[PDB]
Amino acid sequence: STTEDEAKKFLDKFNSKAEDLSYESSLASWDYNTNISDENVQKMDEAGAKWSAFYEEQSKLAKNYPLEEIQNDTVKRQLQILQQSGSPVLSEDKSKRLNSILNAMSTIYSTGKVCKPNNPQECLLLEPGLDNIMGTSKDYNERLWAWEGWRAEVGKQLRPLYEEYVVLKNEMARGYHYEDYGDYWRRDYETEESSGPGYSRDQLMKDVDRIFTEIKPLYEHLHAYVRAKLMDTYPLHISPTGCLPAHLLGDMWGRFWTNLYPLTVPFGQKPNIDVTDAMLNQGWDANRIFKEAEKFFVSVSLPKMTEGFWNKSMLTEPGDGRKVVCHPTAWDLGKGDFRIKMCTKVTMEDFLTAHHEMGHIQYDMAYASQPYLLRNGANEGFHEAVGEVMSLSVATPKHLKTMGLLSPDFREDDETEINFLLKQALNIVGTLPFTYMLEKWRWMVFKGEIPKEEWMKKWWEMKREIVGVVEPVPHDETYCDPASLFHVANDYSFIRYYTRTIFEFQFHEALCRIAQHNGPLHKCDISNSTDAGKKLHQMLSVGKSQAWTKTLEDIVDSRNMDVGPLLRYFKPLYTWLQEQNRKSYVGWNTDWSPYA
Ligand SMILES: *[C@@H]1O[C@H](CO)[C@@H](O[C@@H]2O[C@H](CO)[C@@H](O)[C@H](O)[C@H]2NC(C)=O)[C@H](O)[C@H]1NC(C)=O
Ligand SMILES: *[C@@H]1O[C@H](CO)[C@@H](O)[C@H](O)[C@H]1NC(C)=O
Ligand SMILES: *[C@@H]1O[C@H](CO)[C@@H](O)[C@H](O)[C@H]1NC(C)=O
Ligand SMILES: *[C@@H]1O[C@H](CO)[C@@H](O)[C@H](O)[C@H]1NC(C)=O
Ligand SMILES: [Zn+2]
Repeated sequence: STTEDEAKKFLDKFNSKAEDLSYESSLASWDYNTNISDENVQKMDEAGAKWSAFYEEQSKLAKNYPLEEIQNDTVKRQLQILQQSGSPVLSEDKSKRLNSILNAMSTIYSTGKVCKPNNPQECLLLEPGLDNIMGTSKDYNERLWAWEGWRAEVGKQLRPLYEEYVVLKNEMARGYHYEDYGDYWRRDYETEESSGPGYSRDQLMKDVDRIFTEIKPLYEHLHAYVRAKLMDTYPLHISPTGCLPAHLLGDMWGRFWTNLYPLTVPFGQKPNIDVTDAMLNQGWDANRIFKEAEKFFVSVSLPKMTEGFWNKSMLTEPGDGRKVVCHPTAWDLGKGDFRIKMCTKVTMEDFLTAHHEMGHIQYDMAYASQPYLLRNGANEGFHEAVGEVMSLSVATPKHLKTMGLLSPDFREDDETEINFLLKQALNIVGTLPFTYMLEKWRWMVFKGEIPKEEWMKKWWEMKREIVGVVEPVPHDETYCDPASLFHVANDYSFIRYYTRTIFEFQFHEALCRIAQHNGPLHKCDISNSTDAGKKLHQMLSVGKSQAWTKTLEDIVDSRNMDVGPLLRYFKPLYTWLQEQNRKSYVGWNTDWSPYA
């Protein structure tokens, strides 16, 4: 017979085995995460080792299958995603060296701490001490000391480890017939199967550069406004026409500017919308929050939650008989099992995180009939986008008013609108240049255009160009500041947090185009709409069987990355910032430095 039927039978056998194998592995990981002990860790390790061995064996048996002679799309994409394991391309010495380097970097990041001067015993860890310090303290010297200590503790020790890591990664990428590790990361967006506009790994960088250049005006206005607002609390630490200090962005690295909201609030006289008070007054619990989320989701013609999700997930902290580290995760155990692990409290942030997790669960249930290799999003930016569009549609005051959470006598004037827009921009807009510059620096380091003896010499250059922030103290070639982030020194991609921002606002407005919404975009509501829900479900059910460009154009009528919806959403805040910056300089000076 032909190779097509042989590959089909091989994939059928592989799926029939991997279903049960991944089911057992997911059960083990869930028993570990929900019951921390010493034997559960061993069981999870055995399950993971078995799953990895099976995956490697299937990759070896699939490598001998030619993709050129095969004409079908599903089997071709399945063999393509199966052949990309990563581990079995090198010898044992380099593999063990890379594994030891990864484990050492993870241990250094987990046990990293900063010791205050003149106190060798009072050393504070990163979480939750350093995070709280960088997010709540409004002092210059304290934040500067914390940043310098974290840098000198993490990068100074991870520099040679990161050097060997990037060397081994580039060598493995060259072994996998790839250009560099940046190519191995960008291979996720490459869909060489659509007849016509086929997306390539080189077009992704160009599209990201174009969308960054298009965001540049709004981000520059926002940065100028934040600088003008922070100039009141920092009279001699921030120049009006220069860059901003890196240790004053709300956290240790500057990924989110939300912590700067009390200092950059447009109108401090009006309080923000708070729901936890009405929830505590009306006697709300986790079950009520989840039932309200299920009702909101089924009002958009989406399926409801199954009884297994209700009697198997961990919606509340059990306590008194177990110890767990609970972070919001929408887990898919396979075979039609979907659970949510989260210690949801009676608040508003947890109220939105519940809707986020329910959207993630709905997205996972959308492709429940797709093959195991296609039981995921088309790219790494659709999951979080689908999770965030629901939170955007829920956080509107209309949903809180017509459902019994906010008083009907709440006047919605432009002050609260500007406040909400600025609060959203401090979290969504302030991360795009940071993510872009981090991914570009990592790609250029993988490609070899930045020699080691100049790595940092470039890291602080783009910081002044792309983001517009200047370092507080000069760093020589012994620091490895970029590795101070969790996602950087963990073999984790970072562009997934960028494209989602484009993929989120594109979807929302699109739904608002079907629900016949009129007026501003920040007052949209997808609830009580069957037409938009049908298109949403049809877009979510495709999973990974089709190219991401086709899935995008089947939802927003555009087969390319477009940041237009983001500008249309932030147009009110854009005009407000343009009117406010009439007495301030827009832009930053690349040559200015705080230490002169
Ligand atoms: C979706 O529509 C339904 C019905 O049109 C809304 O439900 C009503 O809420 C009012 C009070 O605001 C009650 O008096 C009605 O009895 C409710 N009807 C039903 C059938 O329950 C619902 O609030 C709408 N949802 C949103 C988010 O606007
Ligand atoms: C959790 O683990 C402990 C010991 O590891 C065991 O005694 C207990 O029954 C487990 N709980 C559940 C719900 O399985
Ligand atoms: C590809 O295979 C799937 C199932 O393996 C089948 O449903 C589909 O029709 C095939 N496509 C073509 C073009 O043969
Ligand atoms: C949920 O599962 C438990 C067993 O863990 C069972 O005792 C209980 O009856 C179940 N509840 C429902 C509503 O099925
Ligand atoms: Zn999520």
